[PDB]
Amino acid sequence: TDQERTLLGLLSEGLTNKQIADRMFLAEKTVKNYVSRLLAKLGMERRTQ
Amino acid sequence: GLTDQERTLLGLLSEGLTNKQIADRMFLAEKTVKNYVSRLLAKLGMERRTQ
Repeated sequence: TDQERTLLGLLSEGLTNKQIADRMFLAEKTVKNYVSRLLAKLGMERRTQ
Repeated sequence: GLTDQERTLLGLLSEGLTNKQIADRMFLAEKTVKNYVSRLLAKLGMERRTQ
């Protein structure tokens, strides 16, 4: 998902949630929720063929 | 930010490759990959607290 890929790019640069919120004009709590969902997704892999 | 090797691994995760597929591409044991992925996700899960 490109919005998650965008977020992942900023995380990889080492930006804090506040810096990301500033860049995206989002509340910091929104960024925290998005980061939490993204990391959960990265922590899973396909089980099936 | 992340190092080059970490960035490469993050790329493969972003593509949706399994740990086994990543291990095969990197000539590593699957368990080694699992540990690298765990360390990487832990790092992404933290942020600087200071100036």
